[PDB]
Amino acid sequence: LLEHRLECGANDMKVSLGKCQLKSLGFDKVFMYLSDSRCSGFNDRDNRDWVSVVTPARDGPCGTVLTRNETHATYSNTLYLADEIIIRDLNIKINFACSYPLDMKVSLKTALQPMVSALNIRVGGTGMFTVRMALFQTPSYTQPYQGSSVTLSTEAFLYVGTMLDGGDLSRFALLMTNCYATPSSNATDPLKYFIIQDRCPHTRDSTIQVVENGESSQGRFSVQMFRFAGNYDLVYLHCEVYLCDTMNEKCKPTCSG
Amino acid sequence: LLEHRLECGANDMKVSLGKCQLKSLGFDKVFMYLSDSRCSGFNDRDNRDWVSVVTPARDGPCGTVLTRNETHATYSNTLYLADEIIIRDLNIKINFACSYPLDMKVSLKTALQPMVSALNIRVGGTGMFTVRMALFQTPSYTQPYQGSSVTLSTEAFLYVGTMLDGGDLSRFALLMTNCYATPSSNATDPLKYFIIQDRCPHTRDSTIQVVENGESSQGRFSVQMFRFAGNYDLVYLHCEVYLCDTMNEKCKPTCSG
Amino acid sequence: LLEHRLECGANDMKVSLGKCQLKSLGFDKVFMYLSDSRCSGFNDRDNRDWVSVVTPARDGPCGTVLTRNETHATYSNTLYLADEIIIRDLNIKINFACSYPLDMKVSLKTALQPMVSALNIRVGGTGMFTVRMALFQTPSYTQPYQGSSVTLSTEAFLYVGTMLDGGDLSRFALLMTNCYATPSSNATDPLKYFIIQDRCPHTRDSTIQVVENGESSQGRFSVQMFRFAGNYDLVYLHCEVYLCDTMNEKCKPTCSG
Amino acid sequence: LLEHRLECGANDMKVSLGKCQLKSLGFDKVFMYLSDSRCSGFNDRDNRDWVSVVTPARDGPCGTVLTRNETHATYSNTLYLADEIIIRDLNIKINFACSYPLDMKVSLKTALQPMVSALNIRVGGTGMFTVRMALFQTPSYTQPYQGSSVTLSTEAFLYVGTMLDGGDLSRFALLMTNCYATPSSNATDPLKYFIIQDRCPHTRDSTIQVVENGESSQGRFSVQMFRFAGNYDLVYLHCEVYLCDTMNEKCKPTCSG
Ligand SMILES: *[C@@H]1O[C@H](CO)[C@@H](O[C@@H]2O[C@H](CO)[C@@H](O[C@@H]3O[C@H](CO[C@H]4O[C@H](CO[C@H]5O[C@H](CO)[C@@H](O)[C@H](O)[C@@H]5O)[C@@H](O)[C@H](O)[C@@H]4O)[C@@H](O)[C@H](O[C@H]4O[C@H](CO[C@H]5O[C@H](CO)[C@@H](O)[C@H](O)[C@@H]5O)[C@@H](O)[C@H](O)[C@@H]4O)[C@@H]3O)[C@H](O)[C@H]2NC(C)=O)[C@H](O)[C@H]1NC(C)=O
Ligand SMILES: *[C@@H]1O[C@H](CO)[C@@H](O[C@@H]2O[C@H](CO)[C@@H](O[C@@H]3O[C@H](CO[C@H]4O[C@H](CO[C@H]5O[C@H](CO)[C@@H](O)[C@H](O)[C@@H]5O)[C@@H](O)[C@H](O)[C@@H]4O)[C@@H](O)[C@H](O[C@H]4O[C@H](CO[C@H]5O[C@H](CO)[C@@H](O)[C@H](O)[C@@H]5O)[C@@H](O)[C@H](O)[C@@H]4O)[C@@H]3O)[C@H](O)[C@H]2NC(C)=O)[C@H](O)[C@H]1NC(C)=O
Ligand SMILES: *[C@@H]1O[C@H](CO)[C@@H](O[C@@H]2O[C@H](CO)[C@@H](O[C@@H]3O[C@H](CO[C@H]4O[C@H](CO[C@H]5O[C@H](CO)[C@@H](O)[C@H](O)[C@@H]5O)[C@@H](O)[C@H](O)[C@@H]4O)[C@@H](O)[C@H](O[C@H]4O[C@H](CO[C@H]5O[C@H](CO)[C@@H](O)[C@H](O)[C@@H]5O)[C@@H](O)[C@H](O)[C@@H]4O)[C@@H]3O)[C@H](O)[C@H]2NC(C)=O)[C@H](O)[C@H]1NC(C)=O
Ligand SMILES: *[C@@H]1O[C@H](CO)[C@@H](O[C@@H]2O[C@H](CO)[C@@H](O[C@@H]3O[C@H](CO[C@H]4O[C@H](CO[C@H]5O[C@H](CO)[C@@H](O)[C@H](O)[C@@H]5O)[C@@H](O)[C@H](O)[C@@H]4O)[C@@H](O)[C@H](O[C@H]4O[C@H](CO[C@H]5O[C@H](CO)[C@@H](O)[C@H](O)[C@@H]5O)[C@@H](O)[C@H](O)[C@@H]4O)[C@@H]3O)[C@H](O)[C@H]2NC(C)=O)[C@H](O)[C@H]1NC(C)=O
Ligand SMILES: *[C@@H]1O[C@H](CO)[C@@H](O[C@@H]2O[C@H](CO)[C@@H](O)[C@H](O)[C@H]2NC(C)=O)[C@H](O)[C@H]1NC(C)=O
Ligand SMILES: *[C@@H]1O[C@H](CO)[C@@H](O[C@@H]2O[C@H](CO)[C@@H](O)[C@H](O)[C@H]2NC(C)=O)[C@H](O)[C@H]1NC(C)=O
Ligand SMILES: *[C@@H]1O[C@H](CO)[C@@H](O[C@@H]2O[C@H](CO)[C@@H](O)[C@H](O)[C@H]2NC(C)=O)[C@H](O)[C@H]1NC(C)=O
Ligand SMILES: *[C@@H]1O[C@H](CO)[C@@H](O[C@@H]2O[C@H](CO)[C@@H](O)[C@H](O)[C@H]2NC(C)=O)[C@H](O)[C@H]1NC(C)=O
Repeated sequence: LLEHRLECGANDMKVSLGKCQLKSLGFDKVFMYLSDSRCSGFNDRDNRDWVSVVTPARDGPCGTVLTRNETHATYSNTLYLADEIIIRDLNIKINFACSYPLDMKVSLKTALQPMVSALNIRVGGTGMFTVRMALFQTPSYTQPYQGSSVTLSTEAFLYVGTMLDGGDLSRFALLMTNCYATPSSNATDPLKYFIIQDRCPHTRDSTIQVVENGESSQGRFSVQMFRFAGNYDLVYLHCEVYLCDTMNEKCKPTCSG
Repeated sequence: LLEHRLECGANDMKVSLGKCQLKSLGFDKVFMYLSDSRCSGFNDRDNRDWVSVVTPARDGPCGTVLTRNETHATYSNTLYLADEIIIRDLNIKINFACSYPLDMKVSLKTALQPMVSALNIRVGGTGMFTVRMALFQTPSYTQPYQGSSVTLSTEAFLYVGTMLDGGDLSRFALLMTNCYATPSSNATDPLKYFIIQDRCPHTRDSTIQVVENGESSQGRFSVQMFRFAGNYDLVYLHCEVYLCDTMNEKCKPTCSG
Repeated sequence: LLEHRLECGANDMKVSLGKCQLKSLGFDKVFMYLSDSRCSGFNDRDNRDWVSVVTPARDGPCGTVLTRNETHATYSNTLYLADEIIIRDLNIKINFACSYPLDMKVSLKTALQPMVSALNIRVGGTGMFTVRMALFQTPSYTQPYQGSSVTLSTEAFLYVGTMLDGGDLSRFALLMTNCYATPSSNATDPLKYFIIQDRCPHTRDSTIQVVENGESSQGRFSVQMFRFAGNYDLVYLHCEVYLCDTMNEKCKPTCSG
Repeated sequence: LLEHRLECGANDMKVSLGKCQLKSLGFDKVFMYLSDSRCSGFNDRDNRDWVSVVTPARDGPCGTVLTRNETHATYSNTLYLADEIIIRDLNIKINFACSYPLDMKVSLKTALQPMVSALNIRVGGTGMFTVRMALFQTPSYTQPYQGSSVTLSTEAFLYVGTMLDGGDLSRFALLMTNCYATPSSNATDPLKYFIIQDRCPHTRDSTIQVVENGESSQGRFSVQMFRFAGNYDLVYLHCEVYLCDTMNEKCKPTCSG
């Protein structure tokens, strides 16, 4: 028939009923007692007109009894409800209880910042990233060629490329900047024929075609095979590469005039 | 206080300290952390007992930072050194870094051998090497005589020689094999008096003496002058020479009996 | 397809091709190498625009090889022909060689003129040329008569002549200048009858006729026989002759008035 | 130093030296040349071992030169003397020449004997030789007596003789054979007194004496004068004479008993 506002703070229990009792149960005048009848109710106004009692959550200050469990401390008492000093039709009692946990967690809000003497040691060094080169037997760059020598007719079409195996593959593209054939295993020699001379292919010779350079970890290009004029019989391939920053630079070169 | 083993490969950085920390710093138990504290150290055994961490040379996989220059990519992180979960006397930190060049050079190891159609043209011919002869005015073979005729008494002593001027002087010695006087400018005539007849001088006549033949580019010999008996008045000198292989033959002849 | 100019001197070999290669083989630009590729060609102009190389005829200065025979020293090398640093359709090579004889003949050009003391001996003497005379039995002067005496009637016709047997027959004609009969074997005697008196016959007597005198080696004439008047019985014939220069004189006399 | 044998025939000149050159000039071996050096010497043996050359007496067959004069044809050449093919101490030359006359005399040796018709005329006659007689006035027969008559006393002594004047005085002596006195001029008369009767005087008469008869051209005798007895007065003398062959006869008579 009635609403029930129960609040429990750390120090005291409060219990109240509203102005619903102005009509409900016919309570023209309202009495409210706890088990110690010296503790009577009053009329609060902070939120609404409320009829209420207040009892400390202690053993016995208004007769309240404390039940003790492993998980909680429980306090209990009873409101007695009446419209008169004496009653004759219905003994109305509101039995109420509330509990508190005994297990809780806490923390300091101040952060502590320590300071300490310190020793600073430095060391340092260097290393390199593996790059390799390969010649292919097949159009689609697919197939390995291991042999320490390959013989070809001059009508044959080499396919070739370079690969970045080492690491940091998202940051560095493999960019060829210079690539050339020599008649010697020493890569420094006075006679060079150029396929890629300055970040661009030597497209003046129509038999050179480039597939991919600077966009990935594996560069690809192709050219018809040839023989050095003069008293020569072997062809060696040498090139120069550069690890190109994929974040702070355009790595794909423009080859034009 | 401590040694430092730093290795950098193409994929990962490794950093280690040895069992020197078994006594040094009192590290009964050893902790080792990088800037991402989820990456902790371990105990390696491939060479010695080493305490070490391993981090890929990438952006951030254990908090490692990459600094970028024009000449190098540099990676850096820090070891934290401790004997306990918590510390109180010295914050020990090892700051380390290593770098990699961005400019590198590469090569193919396979040699390429081309084949090609060929055209073969031959030509050929012949030539000769200049040899000359001279008469001298003086003992030491020194002096020229240009004149188109020389008059001498019969008490006079001619000095004469031949010279190889043409070329290939290290391979061919000038060897006289035959030399004779005629009463005529035609060198073929029926009357001959011999100075050198068959690779040797006609030493039967005591007035002939040879200096050098077959050892050099200039041969030398001498003989008292004479007149052809009969109705004759002029003397002409003619000889035959041979270019002698200094490598595959003894060129100095032996004149004996 | 091409001409070939090969010259070999005593010191160096020269080899060249002309401007035929301006169109031939499409050689827009011309490369020319020997087996040592450091020796390259050049553009000569002394006769025409020629493309050429020059190599000393030695062992190895541009890789040239020397083959040695008994008769010759032979040098050989190869031109490599190309229109580009590198080639792809035809390896064009010109193989060339030239040789030199090892056996040669030489001479001094100065003539030598000796002088010598001399001894001069003279001797000298004299001699004579045989001439003979004959009487003939027959008209055509043909027949010999040996007999130490011949008897004739006075109606008989002697035929007579003289002959030059001795020598120098082209230079000397036999010329009779005087001829006469005596009554004695002494040829000097006071009585003479003349047939030929002074380079001419005594034609006043009609019985004398001359055939040939001064034109040949055998003179001929005839006269009817006769007897000396008086106490005489024998006839002897005597004559005088002269050897006439056939080169510096007319030998045929003119007999007239 | 050397002898020189020079002979010249009608056809050829010969010139030689002997074995004196075996020691002289040291000519161990002997060379001998003329001006045409193709004509060399040889070793003759017909008389001795001689070294010699032979050249026809013509223009140029071994280079010999002919000089022509009015009196002679002269030929000249030179020997060259040597002990070797070539010489050095003395050029030895023998200059020689010989000549032939151009004027010569010749004869036929056959004698010619003519025969001829002949005419024979004879004539003939006779003559006489003058003899005379004389009377003398004086003892020595000396004096003439011309007178046509002489008177004498009878004591007188006539002297008388005869003379042969005519001729042939060497062949004929005048021989008186008969002589007598007559008393008459007719010499035939019957009375004769004889002085010489028969080749002898009538010496019985002591007054007759004969001087010379038959030995010469003049006979002589004498007798005392006398007169014929009887009638007579004149005395005449007559005699008979005979021409006596002085070659085939004794002409002096012997008068005896
Ligand atoms: C130690 O001691 C402590 C302190 O006593 C014990 O902790 C307490 O345990 C109690 C028992 O579980 C909790 O009580 C409540 O029990 C109700 C069940 O019984 C009542 O309801 C039945 C109705 O359900 C029945 O339906 C039919 C019949 O109708 C049956 O056939 C059927 O079988 C059902 O049982 C009645 O029949 C019965 O007679 C009882 O009257 C639960 O319903 C109740 O659940 C409530 O949970 C919360 C409580 O409010 C809090 O949360 C809300 C969240 O929105 C918040 O708004 C509030 O302000 C509160 O903070 C609400 O959702 C409802 O009110 C539910 O009804 C309870 O379970 C005590 O709550 C509990 N005390 C606590 C936790 O502080 C502890 O168990 C002991 N330890 C031991 C024994 O080891
Ligand atoms: C782009 O970015 C790249 C990457 O960072 C740059 O390349 C780096 O340049 C750095 C600067 O030159 C190099 O660092 C090292 O610098 C040292 C100098 O400073 C330190 O040392 C001083 C001591 O010397 C001083 O003495 C007194 C005081 O004591 C002073 O008064 C005096 O003036 C001196 O300065 C300290 O004072 C100072 O505070 C610093 O601590 C150099 O000594 C050092 O040289 C070392 O060189 C090699 C390195 O090891 C390699 O080679 C050996 C060969 O045997 C091999 O064994 C190893 O394994 C390595 O391969 C060793 O011989 C010694 O360790 C030397 O000490 C350096 O020069 C970086 O090394 C360099 N990084 C490279 C090259 O990868 C680049 O310059 C930038 N590009 C620009 C700016 O254009
Ligand atoms: C020691 O070593 C010396 C140096 O090598 C030797 O001397 C050399 O001997 C060589 C061999 O004889 C000479 O070579 C030349 O050989 C040619 C023959 O073979 C080539 O030709 C054949 C064609 O003839 C064939 O026809 C058919 C097929 O087509 C066959 O069925 C047939 O049987 C024929 O063989 C090819 O088949 C063959 O494969 C070869 O290619 C000769 O023809 C050549 O003669 C040339 O002679 C002169 C050379 O030029 C000089 O003279 C001219 C004169 O006008 C002048 O103008 C030049 O400037 C030169 O001065 C030319 O008239 C032509 O060019 C001829 O073709 C040769 O005979 C070498 O020449 C020779 N080297 C000399 C001499 O310096 C020597 O023999 C060795 N001693 C030994 C072994 O004892
Ligand atoms: C036409 O051409 C013909 C042919 O040439 C001419 O005939 C020739 O004339 C020549 C000149 O007369 C004759 O030559 C001989 O000349 C000698 C003289 O000169 C040489 O001798 C001198 C020595 O005498 C000198 O002494 C001192 C110095 O020492 C002086 O001071 C002095 O004044 C003297 O000159 C040298 O000085 C001089 O340099 C010359 O060397 C004559 O001596 C020589 O007489 C020789 O006569 C005969 C020759 O031999 C023949 O006869 C002998 C008889 O027994 C016989 O045995 C031989 O077999 C020969 O048949 C010998 O008795 C001696 O040998 C004498 O020395 C000559 O007179 C040529 O003989 C002569 N040729 C003939 C004749 O065939 C002709 O004259 C021309 N017609 C003209 C010009 O009209
Ligand atoms: C590569 O080849 C060269 C010769 O072609 C070798 O020699 C070097 O050549 C360069 C110029 O081409 C010179 O600057 C050096 O001084 C030379 N070095 C020597 C040691 O001579 C060179 O050594 C070769 N490289 C190798 C074999 O790795
Ligand atoms: C050299 O002289 C000779 C004559 O002495 C010249 O004639 C040749 O002689 C040889 C034998 O000596 C013969 O086999 C040849 O047939 C001759 N040739 C002629 C053309 O007659 C020879 O010509 C001279 N050489 C020269 C002038 O160079
Ligand atoms: C030739 O006959 C004459 C006589 O008729 C010989 O005598 C010579 O005669 C010439 C004159 O006729 C004189 O000048 C000489 O003096 C004479 N010589 C002598 C020696 O008397 C002459 O000898 C005869 N010739 C001969 C025989 O050969
Ligand atoms: C000489 O005298 C006589 C006479 O005495 C002459 O007469 C001759 O005499 C001889 C005899 O005596 C006779 O035989 C002759 O016959 C006589 N001749 C004549 C002619 O009578 C004689 O004639 C006288 N002579 C003279 C004169 O001369």
